[PDB]
Amino acid sequence: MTTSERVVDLLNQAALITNDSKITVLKQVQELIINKDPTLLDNFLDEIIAFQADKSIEVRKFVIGFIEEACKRDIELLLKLIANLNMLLRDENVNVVKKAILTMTQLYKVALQWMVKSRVISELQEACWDMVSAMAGDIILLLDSDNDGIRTHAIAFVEGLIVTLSPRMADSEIPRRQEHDISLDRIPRDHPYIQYNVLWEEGKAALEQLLKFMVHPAISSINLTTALGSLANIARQRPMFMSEVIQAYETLHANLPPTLAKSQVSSVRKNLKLHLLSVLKHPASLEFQAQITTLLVDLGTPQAEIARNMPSSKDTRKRP
Repeated sequence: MTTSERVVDLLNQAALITNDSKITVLKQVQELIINKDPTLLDNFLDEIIAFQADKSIEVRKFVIGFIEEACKRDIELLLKLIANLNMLLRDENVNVVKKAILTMTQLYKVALQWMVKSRVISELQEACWDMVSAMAGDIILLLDSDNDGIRTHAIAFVEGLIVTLSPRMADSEIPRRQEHDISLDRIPRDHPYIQYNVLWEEGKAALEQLLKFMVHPAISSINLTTALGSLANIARQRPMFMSEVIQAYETLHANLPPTLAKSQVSSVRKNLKLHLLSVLKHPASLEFQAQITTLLVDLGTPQAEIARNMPSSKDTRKRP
């Protein structure tokens, strides 16, 4: 039999399976149509995406994973799949929403790169970009979700948006796995459709929302630690924001969330110290030495540990 005949038979078998193990069969189809004969991907998209209607949380999560892989194989498929992802981002179940956020964190930067590479933007591509951008705005809003886990996942998406929409500098410290991700400095200033200036303002607004979040009296301990992490990442990857990050740490420490300001205070302090020290280690911190040092002493950081993490001015040669 042929590959497409086997795909049909597998899909027909998946239809009879009454539990989450149908995902085994759907993964076999995914392998056949994404990896073994990629020309089939187009022809069987509707059949996999039909499972977004499955009552199983795990099967809907699988469909989100499939959309991510399909779009990483062929970014043009986002034209057909962004609506399906938008529906899953709005799923009734918080775990499906979380996975949809994780996938948006991978796909936003890829769709943006595709837009930037395109000099003529079709009607379909425009509507796709409109939806990607709306969904990004929607995830920013999820910083205010009633669900603790959704808030935590939204933080990471927002971190990624801020970094994506700001420029790399000579002393940006970029994780190797992210080396090839688009950043604002790679967006031509005269692209006729993607406007550099507008993206810059969006990235600054995203950071503004994250700084406000960090400092809010109702966030949870896991939200707090995740946001501290995200802001340290931003300070190191995008040192033009280091001032704003240090100030947010300052404001947090002066105004601890009342629910964490007694038994939990040692843990909050430790975590703030560890994150602040990771910022100090970066050579752009030397411009804010007095501020950082003061805050570290205030957190009870021993002088020796401050000294040990202090960069040498020699480390500032890349952008003094």
